[PDB]
Amino acid sequence: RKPKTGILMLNMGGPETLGDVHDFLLRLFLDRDLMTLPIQNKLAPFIAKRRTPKIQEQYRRIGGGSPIKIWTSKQGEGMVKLLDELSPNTAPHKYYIGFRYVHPLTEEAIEEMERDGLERAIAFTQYPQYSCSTTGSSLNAIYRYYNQVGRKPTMKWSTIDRWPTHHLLIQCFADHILKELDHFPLEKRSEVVILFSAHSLPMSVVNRGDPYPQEVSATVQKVMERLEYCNPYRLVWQSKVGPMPWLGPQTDESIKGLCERGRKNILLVPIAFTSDHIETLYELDIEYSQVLAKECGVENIRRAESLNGNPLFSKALADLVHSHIQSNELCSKQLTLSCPLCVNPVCRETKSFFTSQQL
Amino acid sequence: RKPKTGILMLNMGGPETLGDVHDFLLRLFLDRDLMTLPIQNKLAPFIAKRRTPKIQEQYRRIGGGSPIKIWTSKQGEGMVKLLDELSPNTAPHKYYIGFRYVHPLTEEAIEEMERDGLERAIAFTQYPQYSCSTTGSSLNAIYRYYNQVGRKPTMKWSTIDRWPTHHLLIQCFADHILKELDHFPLEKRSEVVILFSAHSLPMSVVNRGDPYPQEVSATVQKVMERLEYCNPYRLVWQSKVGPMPWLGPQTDESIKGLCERGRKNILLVPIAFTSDHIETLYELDIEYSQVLAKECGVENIRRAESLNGNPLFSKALADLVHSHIQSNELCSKQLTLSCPLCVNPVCRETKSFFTSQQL
Ligand SMILES: C[C@H](CCC(=O)O)[C@H]1CC[C@H]2[C@@H]3[C@H](O)C[C@@H]4C[C@H](O)CC[C@]4(C)[C@H]3C[C@H](O)[C@]12C
Ligand SMILES: C[C@H](CCC(=O)O)[C@H]1CC[C@H]2[C@@H]3[C@H](O)C[C@@H]4C[C@H](O)CC[C@]4(C)[C@H]3C[C@H](O)[C@]12C
Ligand SMILES: C[C@H](CCC(=O)O)[C@H]1CC[C@H]2[C@@H]3[C@H](O)C[C@@H]4C[C@H](O)CC[C@]4(C)[C@H]3C[C@H](O)[C@]12C
Ligand SMILES: C[C@H](CCC(=O)O)[C@H]1CC[C@H]2[C@@H]3[C@H](O)C[C@@H]4C[C@H](O)CC[C@]4(C)[C@H]3C[C@H](O)[C@]12C
Ligand SMILES: C[C@H](CCC(=O)O)[C@H]1CC[C@H]2[C@@H]3[C@H](O)C[C@@H]4C[C@H](O)CC[C@]4(C)[C@H]3C[C@H](O)[C@]12C
Ligand SMILES: C[C@H](CCC(=O)O)[C@H]1CC[C@H]2[C@@H]3[C@H](O)C[C@@H]4C[C@H](O)CC[C@]4(C)[C@H]3C[C@H](O)[C@]12C
Ligand code: FES
Ligand code: FES
Ligand SMILES: [Cl-]
Ligand SMILES: [Cl-]
Ligand SMILES: [Cl-]
Ligand SMILES: [Cl-]
Ligand SMILES: [Cl-]
Ligand SMILES: [Cl-]
Repeated sequence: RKPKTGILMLNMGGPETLGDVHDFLLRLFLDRDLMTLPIQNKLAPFIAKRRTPKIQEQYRRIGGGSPIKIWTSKQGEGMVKLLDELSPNTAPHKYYIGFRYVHPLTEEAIEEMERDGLERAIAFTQYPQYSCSTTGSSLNAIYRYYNQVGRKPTMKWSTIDRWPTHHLLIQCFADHILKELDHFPLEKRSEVVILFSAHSLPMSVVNRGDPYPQEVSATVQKVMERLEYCNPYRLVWQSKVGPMPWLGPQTDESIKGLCERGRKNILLVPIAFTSDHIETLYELDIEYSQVLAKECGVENIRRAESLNGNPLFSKALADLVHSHIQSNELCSKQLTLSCPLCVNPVCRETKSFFTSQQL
Repeated sequence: RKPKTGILMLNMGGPETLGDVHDFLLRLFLDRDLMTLPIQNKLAPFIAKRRTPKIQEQYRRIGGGSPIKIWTSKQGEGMVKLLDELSPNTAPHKYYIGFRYVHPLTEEAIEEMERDGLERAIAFTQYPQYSCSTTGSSLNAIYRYYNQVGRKPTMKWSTIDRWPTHHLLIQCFADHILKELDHFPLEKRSEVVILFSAHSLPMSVVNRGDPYPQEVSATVQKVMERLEYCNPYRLVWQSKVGPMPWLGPQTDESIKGLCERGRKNILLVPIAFTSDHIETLYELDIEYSQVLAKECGVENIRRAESLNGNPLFSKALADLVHSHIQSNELCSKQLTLSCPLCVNPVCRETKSFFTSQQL
């Protein structure tokens, strides 16, 4: 029987193969929400072309592409199986992938969900911690889709816009941290320093009121409480690019700083994403752990395994959707408050799109 | 009978009268753990002399001085009464006030504690969230004291260096927030926006690895969870001074930003301090709530009552000391990890001072 409930899994996405790099960058540079560039329609295609080689090279170093779709698909399948058993009344559940900058695009997904004639659609962001640059961007895409297509939705919409402290998400993180701690030499386990690492944000974004830093911090505290503060930690930020100021400490400088100060046993913990991608396989594993860590003289540096295919994570996803359905919530209370210094007109339209949904 | 256990309540402190402002500023501009200035011993006296008038005016605007000692004293008395009944084994308990920049100074308190022949001394920071600029500075002063007095402690030392999520602290904040929400016109209660406000930190400090932001963020989440996300919120930062970059968003700009965007019912919540002081009585209440507020036409802006004399907060203090004593902890696990980019030699000696304590 036809699907009744569609769960739209939102993520930025990553190029699956080296050939997809260029268009990935192009869609990025054309996103007005994310960037404001002079003669953007001409620069974007250009900057995309110029940066493609370097980014293709990064992906080549990790196998030739991003595994995000594979992991998202696996998580989505496991989620659905559980949902059908957890919430029979919401008939067959079907997951859809809505990537922001690669296929399948958010728009392509919405089109399919509508074609499937679903009764309800749930915008389920895959970023546990809300950032206007990530989840916000994905939600704006949904609102903009219908606004641009000049048609109203044929399905009842709602969103799970954030879930920084979901108990099962926390357990997965804690479990992966513990098993990785077991991989360190036993004589240095207690000496191990935990560096939670999350993608950074330009200070200009943080200073406008972005909810991200605070939520990421919340996730870290929850994980450490569950670990009973077994090891000391610090929350640091990676992926900064450009000359502008970003939220620090930077993960690379922190790794180097710690080593130079005698803390040569480090456990990196990606805390703001649920699957492997360029951030973990290239930035953390290659440039920081193999090169930087090497030249600084670390003794042991490891990275907790990304959630990926952990069955407990699929359970978390299903639990979130199930609880969302039972509560009848259209969105979090947090989504009803835009950044104090928000200057993007769509943000308010997007929140209204969700808070105003029928039912 | 003579005191057996001494609880040193550490806080920066504030001038009790307008006449105390100058020496307050002088001691502050001379603190290395707080700042590094050229010919500091020469600049400090001068800068203090310069800023005194303006700072005296601020205190005059709130009644003529800081109420920190009054509240600290009251909380300390309540704490002791409870401790004598909670931990009979640790005989009579006595609290001592160790202000960093005003009398009684941390050094004077240590002198009196030694003098009283205590068997045990507990460095109890009154800042729930650890910053090397607050609690760290206070702990360094304890280490420096003995190192400068050329004598080893005659009593056992240990520290409660942080307590950002203590359940009773969280309950106090939630309680004060709820009762303040009751003071808003009923028709606007659910429209109320909560702005948690904490003293900011220069980005140079945040970027070195300061634990503060993440911990304050943890306090915010716990409070909101206890409030069941009844209202939307944002964590913002106040008290920025100077031309350098500080962690934002700024509380003042956020209040103004919210008002300009139609959110004219705001509840300010000081989340990083436990009693009234210049930050609440002057900054938030006068310049932000009285001036700025009407500048943009707010409908209702209120500030949750500081914890001050709340009996439940006294219980929180007592339970923290009780748990600390029973656990036999010398310090948090977190204190065993200095900032990844720490460049202050004393930090490590201070932590060792505590981790190496006999018992
Ligand atoms: C001025 C603008 C910054 C606007 C902002 O604060 O967002 C910046 C952002 C992207 C920049 C462009 C991109 O870095 C791509 C090009 C890089 C070349 O080295 C100079 C021209 C070049 C075409 C840049 C011109 C200018 O510095 C841009 C357009
Ligand atoms: C800074 C911004 C997040 C905050 C915001 O919205 O301004 C983030 C979101 C997507 C990021 C981009 C994407 O991850 C794609 C590229 C990845 C490369 O490793 C760096 C450049 C690269 C082009 C990134 C620049 C910057 O880190 C971006 C643009
Ligand atoms: C890394 C990439 C290309 C630089 C190059 O090779 O010339 C540049 C081009 C556009 C830049 C972005 C835009 O200037 C918009 C943002 C400006 C903010 O000050 C920093 C983040 C910000 C989101 C920039 C991140 C990064 O510097 C980008 C994404
Ligand atoms: C910036 C610093 C905290 C981080 C750091 O250690 O560098 C904080 C801690 C104590 C603060 C100072 C004290 O609160 C005393 C003064 C209070 C006045 O309202 C502003 C200047 C004033 C002189 C403050 C300047 C600055 O905000 C200080 C110096
Ligand atoms: C150069 C030094 C910055 C130290 C550093 O963080 O690297 C800064 C910090 C304190 C500054 C001083 C203080 O702000 C006090 C004075 C303020 C006057 O407006 C200029 C001279 C003045 C005497 C300043 C000179 C210089 O800008 C100082 C000395
Ligand atoms: C606001 C005050 C100026 C006093 C005056 O001359 O009027 C200045 C003088 C010394 C300054 C401090 C010192 O330069 C030391 C720190 C330098 C960091 O980059 C910012 C915080 C930092 C802690 C500064 C805060 C603020 O800019 C201070 C406290
Ligand atoms: S930029 Fe955050 S709500 Fe608009
Ligand atoms: S400045 Fe943080 S431990 Fe030294
Ligand atoms: Cl990727
Ligand atoms: Cl919420
Ligand atoms: Cl809003
Ligand atoms: Cl004060
Ligand atoms: Cl700890
Ligand atoms: Cl250390």
